[PDB]
Amino acid sequence: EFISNLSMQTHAARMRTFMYWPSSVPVQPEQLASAGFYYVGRNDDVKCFCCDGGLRCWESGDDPWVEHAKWFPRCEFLIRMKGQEFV
Ligand SMILES: CN[C@@H](C)C(=O)N[C@H](C(=O)N1CCC[C@H]1c1nc(C(=O)c2ccc(F)cc2)cs1)C1CCCCC1
Ligand SMILES: [Zn+2]
Repeated sequence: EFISNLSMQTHAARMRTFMYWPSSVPVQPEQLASAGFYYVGRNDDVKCFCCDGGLRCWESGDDPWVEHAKWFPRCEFLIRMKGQEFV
């Protein structure tokens, strides 16, 4: 129910934070932002606007939605978008 970062509630706002995303990181800002993540501005650290979970060390082939569900399966934004079955 409760949203940790209301300023990062829209995907456009989240996508804006990836302005200085390192291009050597092999995961795309558009998929990070769509999966609820915004960039904290250092290294490849991101957080989810809803559950406040953090993820780093993004690997080639990582799916932000799958990684979101692996580590933060009770995130209400995750469940709302992808369904309880996905988690
Ligand atoms: C391989 N695929 C990627 C997506 C993945 O699974 N990574 C994992 C991950 O990130 N995990 C696991 C759950 C918590 C979160 C972390 N959180 C932290 C922060 O300290 C932190 C603090 C603030 C932030 F904004 C971001 C992060 C450090 S480990 C780890 C996989 C092993 C190697 C280390 C990273
Ligand atoms: Zn979340």
